[PDB]
Amino acid sequence: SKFSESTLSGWTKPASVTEEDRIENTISMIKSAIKNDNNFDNLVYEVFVQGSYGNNTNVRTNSDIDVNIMLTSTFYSKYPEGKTNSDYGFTDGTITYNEYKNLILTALTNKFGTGNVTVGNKSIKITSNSYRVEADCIPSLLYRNYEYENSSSPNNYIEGIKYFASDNTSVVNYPKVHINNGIEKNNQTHKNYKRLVRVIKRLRNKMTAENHFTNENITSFLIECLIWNVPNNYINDYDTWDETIKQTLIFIKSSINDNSYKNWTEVSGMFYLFHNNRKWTSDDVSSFVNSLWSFMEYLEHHHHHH
Repeated sequence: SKFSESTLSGWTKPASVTEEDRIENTISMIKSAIKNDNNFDNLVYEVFVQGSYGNNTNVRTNSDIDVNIMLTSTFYSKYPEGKTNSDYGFTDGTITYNEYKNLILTALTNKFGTGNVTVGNKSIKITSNSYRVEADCIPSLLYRNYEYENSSSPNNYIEGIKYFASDNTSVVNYPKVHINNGIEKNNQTHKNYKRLVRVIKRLRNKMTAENHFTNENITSFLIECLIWNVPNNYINDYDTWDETIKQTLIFIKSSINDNSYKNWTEVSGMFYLFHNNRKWTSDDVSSFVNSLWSFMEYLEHHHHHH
Protein backbone atom coordinates (compact mmCIF):
# COMPACT_ATOMS: atom_id res chain seq x y z
CA SER A 1 0.00 0.00 0.00
CA LYS A 2 1.22 3.49 -0.90
CA PHE A 3 0.08 5.06 2.39
CA SER A 4 -0.44 3.60 5.87
CA GLU A 5 -3.87 3.40 7.46
CA SER A 6 -2.73 5.99 10.03
CA THR A 7 -1.88 8.36 7.16
CA LEU A 8 -5.12 7.78 5.23
CA SER A 9 -7.16 8.06 8.42
CA GLY A 10 -5.48 11.35 9.26
CA TRP A 11 -6.54 12.54 5.82
CA THR A 12 -10.19 11.59 6.55
CA LYS A 13 -10.39 13.97 9.53
CA PRO A 14 -12.51 17.12 9.44
CA ALA A 15 -10.44 20.27 9.37
CA SER A 16 -9.78 21.54 12.88
CA VAL A 17 -11.82 24.57 13.94
CA THR A 18 -9.21 27.07 15.15
CA GLU A 19 -12.07 29.08 16.68
CA GLU A 20 -14.48 26.74 18.46
CA ASP A 21 -17.50 28.94 17.67
CA ARG A 22 -16.45 30.18 14.22
CA ILE A 23 -19.55 29.05 12.33
CA GLU A 24 -21.99 30.25 14.99
CA ASN A 25 -20.23 33.59 15.45
CA THR A 26 -20.04 34.15 11.68
CA ILE A 27 -23.76 33.43 11.26
CA SER A 28 -24.54 35.66 14.24
CA MET A 29 -22.48 38.61 12.97
CA ILE A 30 -24.13 38.47 9.55
CA LYS A 31 -27.59 38.09 11.12
CA SER A 32 -26.84 41.10 13.31
CA ALA A 33 -25.92 43.17 10.26
CA ILE A 34 -29.32 42.34 8.75
CA LYS A 35 -31.63 42.46 11.77
CA ASN A 36 -30.50 45.93 12.87
CA ASP A 37 -31.01 47.32 9.35
CA ASN A 38 -34.54 48.79 9.39
CA ASN A 39 -34.88 48.19 5.65
CA PHE A 40 -35.21 44.43 6.34
CA ASP A 41 -37.90 44.89 9.02
CA ASN A 42 -40.74 43.71 6.76
CA LEU A 43 -38.70 40.92 5.16
CA VAL A 44 -38.41 37.23 6.01
CA TYR A 45 -35.01 35.65 5.40
CA GLU A 46 -32.56 33.02 6.62
CA VAL A 47 -28.79 33.03 7.14
CA PHE A 48 -27.37 29.54 6.83
CA VAL A 49 -24.09 27.80 6.07
CA GLN A 50 -23.69 25.79 2.87
CA GLY A 51 -20.78 24.33 0.90
CA SER A 52 -18.03 22.37 2.61
CA TYR A 53 -18.68 23.87 6.04
CA GLY A 54 -22.42 23.29 5.70
CA ASN A 55 -21.79 19.66 4.74
CA ASN A 56 -18.98 19.11 7.31
CA THR A 57 -16.67 18.15 4.45
CA ASN A 58 -14.25 21.07 4.81
CA VAL A 59 -10.62 19.94 4.67
CA ARG A 60 -8.81 23.27 5.21
CA THR A 61 -9.22 25.42 8.33
CA ASN A 62 -8.05 28.42 6.30
CA SER A 63 -10.88 28.20 3.75
CA ASP A 64 -13.69 30.76 3.71
CA ILE A 65 -17.19 29.92 4.91
CA ASP A 66 -19.99 29.88 2.31
CA VAL A 67 -22.94 31.69 3.93
CA ASN A 68 -26.28 31.97 2.15
CA ILE A 69 -28.51 34.96 2.94
CA MET A 70 -31.82 33.72 1.53
CA LEU A 71 -34.87 35.95 1.21
CA THR A 72 -38.12 33.98 1.62
CA SER A 73 -40.93 36.57 1.82
CA THR A 74 -40.22 37.09 -1.88
CA PHE A 75 -39.24 34.05 -3.91
CA TYR A 76 -38.83 32.44 -7.32
CA SER A 77 -40.82 29.42 -8.44
CA LYS A 78 -40.81 26.55 -10.90
CA TYR A 79 -44.36 25.56 -11.80
CA PRO A 80 -45.85 22.57 -13.59
CA GLU A 81 -46.56 23.06 -17.29
CA GLY A 82 -49.10 25.76 -18.07
CA LYS A 83 -49.26 27.24 -14.54
CA THR A 84 -48.38 30.82 -13.57
CA ASN A 85 -48.04 32.87 -10.39
CA SER A 86 -51.76 33.69 -10.37
CA ASP A 87 -52.62 29.96 -10.21
CA TYR A 88 -50.99 29.97 -6.75
CA GLY A 89 -52.20 33.43 -5.73
CA PHE A 90 -48.70 34.90 -6.03
CA THR A 91 -47.47 38.22 -7.37
CA ASP A 92 -44.33 38.82 -9.40
CA GLY A 93 -42.63 39.98 -6.19
CA THR A 94 -42.50 43.09 -4.02
CA ILE A 95 -38.70 43.36 -4.37
CA THR A 96 -36.32 42.39 -7.17
CA TYR A 97 -33.10 40.44 -6.78
CA ASN A 98 -30.95 43.49 -7.50
CA GLU A 99 -32.83 45.64 -4.98
CA TYR A 100 -32.41 42.91 -2.36
CA LYS A 101 -28.71 42.56 -3.16
CA ASN A 102 -28.25 46.33 -2.77
CA LEU A 103 -29.99 46.24 0.62
CA ILE A 104 -27.67 43.38 1.63
CA LEU A 105 -24.65 45.36 0.44
CA THR A 106 -25.69 48.37 2.53
CA ALA A 107 -26.25 46.22 5.63
CA LEU A 108 -22.93 44.40 5.28
CA THR A 109 -21.10 47.68 4.57
CA ASN A 110 -22.48 49.32 7.69
CA LYS A 111 -21.48 46.29 9.75
CA PHE A 112 -18.04 45.47 8.32
CA GLY A 113 -16.82 48.56 6.42
CA THR A 114 -16.64 49.43 2.72
CA GLY A 115 -13.00 48.37 2.43
CA ASN A 116 -13.85 44.91 3.83
CA VAL A 117 -16.76 44.14 1.48
CA THR A 118 -15.92 42.98 -2.06
CA VAL A 119 -18.53 42.05 -4.65
CA GLY A 120 -17.43 39.02 -6.64
CA ASN A 121 -19.08 37.36 -9.61
CA LYS A 122 -20.93 34.83 -7.44
CA SER A 123 -20.70 36.13 -3.86
CA ILE A 124 -19.86 39.04 -1.56
CA LYS A 125 -16.59 38.51 0.28
CA ILE A 126 -16.36 39.74 3.88
CA THR A 127 -12.84 39.96 5.34
CA SER A 128 -13.56 41.44 8.78
CA ASN A 129 -10.61 41.28 11.14
CA SER A 130 -12.63 43.31 13.65
CA TYR A 131 -15.50 40.81 13.92
CA ARG A 132 -13.57 37.66 12.92
CA VAL A 133 -15.60 37.03 9.76
CA GLU A 134 -13.97 35.31 6.74
CA ALA A 135 -17.02 34.56 4.66
CA ASP A 136 -18.35 34.45 1.11
CA CYS A 137 -21.98 35.56 1.37
CA ILE A 138 -24.41 34.51 -1.36
CA PRO A 139 -27.56 36.65 -1.37
CA SER A 140 -30.28 34.44 -2.82
CA LEU A 141 -34.05 34.20 -3.07
CA LEU A 142 -35.76 30.98 -2.05
CA TYR A 143 -36.68 28.84 -5.07
CA ARG A 144 -39.98 26.94 -4.79
CA ASN A 145 -39.88 23.93 -7.12
CA TYR A 146 -43.48 22.78 -7.54
CA GLU A 147 -42.77 20.89 -10.76
CA TYR A 148 -40.48 18.18 -9.34
CA GLU A 149 -43.34 16.46 -7.50
CA ASN A 150 -46.13 18.20 -9.49
CA SER A 151 -47.58 20.02 -6.50
CA SER A 152 -50.55 22.33 -6.83
CA SER A 153 -50.54 23.00 -3.06
CA PRO A 154 -48.74 26.35 -2.50
CA ASN A 155 -47.10 24.95 0.65
CA ASN A 156 -45.76 21.73 -0.95
CA TYR A 157 -42.54 22.26 -2.92
CA ILE A 158 -38.86 21.36 -3.01
CA GLU A 159 -36.91 24.25 -1.52
CA GLY A 160 -33.84 25.57 -3.29
CA ILE A 161 -32.20 28.96 -3.85
CA LYS A 162 -31.74 31.18 -6.89
CA TYR A 163 -29.46 34.15 -7.43
CA PHE A 164 -27.93 36.12 -10.29
CA ALA A 165 -24.19 36.32 -10.78
CA SER A 166 -22.51 39.67 -11.44
CA ASP A 167 -22.98 39.05 -15.19
CA ASN A 168 -26.75 38.65 -14.52
CA THR A 169 -26.76 34.95 -15.39
CA SER A 170 -29.02 32.77 -13.24
CA VAL A 171 -27.89 30.15 -10.71
CA VAL A 172 -30.21 27.62 -9.05
CA ASN A 173 -29.00 25.33 -6.26
CA TYR A 174 -30.51 23.10 -3.57
CA PRO A 175 -28.02 23.45 -0.70
CA LYS A 176 -30.43 22.31 2.02
CA VAL A 177 -31.47 19.20 0.08
CA HIS A 178 -27.79 18.48 -0.60
CA ILE A 179 -27.00 18.80 3.12
CA ASN A 180 -29.93 16.58 4.15
CA ASN A 181 -29.08 13.84 1.65
CA GLY A 182 -25.41 13.89 2.63
CA ILE A 183 -26.34 13.50 6.29
CA GLU A 184 -28.54 10.55 5.35
CA LYS A 185 -25.75 8.81 3.45
CA ASN A 186 -23.35 9.44 6.34
CA ASN A 187 -25.91 7.84 8.68
CA GLN A 188 -26.09 4.82 6.36
CA THR A 189 -22.28 4.37 6.24
CA HIS A 190 -21.24 4.67 9.91
CA LYS A 191 -19.97 8.21 9.14
CA ASN A 192 -17.56 6.89 6.50
CA TYR A 193 -19.16 8.69 3.52
CA LYS A 194 -17.85 12.12 4.53
CA ARG A 195 -14.53 10.63 5.65
CA LEU A 196 -14.15 9.23 2.13
CA VAL A 197 -15.04 12.62 0.62
CA ARG A 198 -12.37 14.31 2.75
CA VAL A 199 -9.57 11.87 1.94
CA ILE A 200 -10.27 11.99 -1.82
CA LYS A 201 -10.10 15.79 -1.72
CA ARG A 202 -6.84 15.66 0.19
CA LEU A 203 -5.38 13.17 -2.29
CA ARG A 204 -6.43 15.48 -5.14
CA ASN A 205 -4.58 18.32 -3.44
CA LYS A 206 -1.53 16.11 -2.88
CA MET A 207 -1.46 15.04 -6.53
CA THR A 208 -1.46 18.71 -7.50
CA ALA A 209 1.18 19.68 -4.92
CA GLU A 210 3.58 16.91 -5.93
CA ASN A 211 3.18 17.45 -9.70
CA HIS A 212 1.46 14.13 -10.38
CA PHE A 213 -1.83 15.44 -11.79
CA THR A 214 -3.58 18.81 -12.02
CA ASN A 215 -7.05 19.51 -13.40
CA GLU A 216 -8.84 22.68 -12.29
CA ASN A 217 -12.24 21.22 -13.22
CA ILE A 218 -12.12 18.60 -10.43
CA THR A 219 -13.88 20.75 -7.83
CA SER A 220 -14.63 19.89 -4.22
CA PHE A 221 -18.35 19.87 -5.04
CA LEU A 222 -17.71 17.42 -7.88
CA ILE A 223 -15.70 15.11 -5.64
CA GLU A 224 -18.38 15.15 -2.94
CA CYS A 225 -21.01 14.30 -5.57
CA LEU A 226 -18.89 11.49 -7.03
CA ILE A 227 -18.38 9.85 -3.65
CA TRP A 228 -22.08 10.28 -2.82
CA ASN A 229 -22.82 8.14 -5.92
CA VAL A 230 -20.60 5.31 -4.61
CA PRO A 231 -23.02 2.59 -3.40
CA ASN A 232 -22.96 2.14 0.36
CA ASN A 233 -21.59 -1.42 0.09
CA TYR A 234 -18.29 -0.14 -1.29
CA ILE A 235 -17.97 1.90 1.92
CA ASN A 236 -19.45 -0.55 4.44
CA ASP A 237 -17.92 -3.83 3.21
CA TYR A 238 -14.21 -3.08 3.59
CA ASP A 239 -11.91 -2.87 6.61
CA THR A 240 -9.26 -0.43 5.36
CA TRP A 241 -9.25 3.00 3.77
CA ASP A 242 -6.78 1.68 1.19
CA GLU A 243 -9.30 -0.90 -0.01
CA THR A 244 -12.23 1.51 0.22
CA ILE A 245 -10.45 3.97 -2.09
CA LYS A 246 -9.39 1.15 -4.42
CA GLN A 247 -12.98 -0.05 -4.81
CA THR A 248 -14.22 3.54 -5.18
CA LEU A 249 -11.87 4.10 -8.10
CA ILE A 250 -12.81 0.79 -9.71
CA PHE A 251 -16.52 1.64 -9.43
CA ILE A 252 -16.21 5.19 -10.80
CA LYS A 253 -14.11 4.00 -13.75
CA SER A 254 -16.59 1.21 -14.50
CA SER A 255 -19.53 3.62 -14.24
CA ILE A 256 -18.00 6.07 -16.69
CA ASN A 257 -17.06 3.26 -19.08
CA ASP A 258 -20.57 1.73 -19.14
CA ASN A 259 -22.35 5.14 -19.43
CA SER A 260 -24.36 4.69 -16.20
CA TYR A 261 -22.70 7.90 -14.95
CA LYS A 262 -25.16 9.74 -17.23
CA ASN A 263 -27.92 8.98 -14.74
CA TRP A 264 -26.00 10.19 -11.67
CA THR A 265 -27.41 13.25 -9.94
CA GLU A 266 -25.66 15.65 -7.63
CA VAL A 267 -26.21 15.00 -3.91
CA SER A 268 -29.45 17.03 -3.95
CA GLY A 269 -30.92 14.79 -6.67
CA MET A 270 -32.23 17.91 -8.45
CA PHE A 271 -29.67 18.12 -11.30
CA TYR A 272 -27.55 15.61 -13.16
CA LEU A 273 -23.90 15.48 -12.18
CA PHE A 274 -22.56 15.34 -15.75
CA HIS A 275 -23.95 17.62 -18.45
CA ASN A 276 -22.75 20.02 -21.11
CA ASN A 277 -22.81 23.10 -18.85
CA ARG A 278 -20.82 21.65 -15.98
CA LYS A 279 -17.24 22.84 -15.62
CA TRP A 280 -16.05 19.22 -15.78
CA THR A 281 -16.47 16.54 -18.41
CA SER A 282 -16.59 12.77 -18.11
CA ASP A 283 -13.08 12.78 -19.60
CA ASP A 284 -11.91 15.03 -16.73
CA VAL A 285 -13.23 12.57 -14.17
CA SER A 286 -11.79 9.56 -15.99
CA SER A 287 -8.41 11.33 -16.01
CA PHE A 288 -8.70 12.14 -12.30
CA VAL A 289 -9.59 8.56 -11.39
CA ASN A 290 -6.80 7.14 -13.58
CA SER A 291 -4.25 9.51 -12.04
CA LEU A 292 -5.36 8.66 -8.50
CA TRP A 293 -5.14 4.97 -9.36
CA SER A 294 -1.55 5.47 -10.53
CA PHE A 295 -0.72 7.72 -7.56
CA MET A 296 -1.94 5.17 -4.99
CA GLU A 297 0.04 2.48 -6.87
CA TYR A 298 -2.81 -0.01 -6.75
CA LEU A 299 -0.81 -1.66 -9.49
CA GLU A 300 2.36 -2.21 -7.49
CA HIS A 301 5.52 -1.10 -9.21
CA HIS A 302 7.92 -3.80 -10.35
CA HIS A 303 9.97 -5.11 -7.39
CA HIS A 304 8.27 -2.40 -5.29
CA HIS A 305 10.78 -0.04 -6.96
CA HIS A 306 9.35 3.21 -8.26
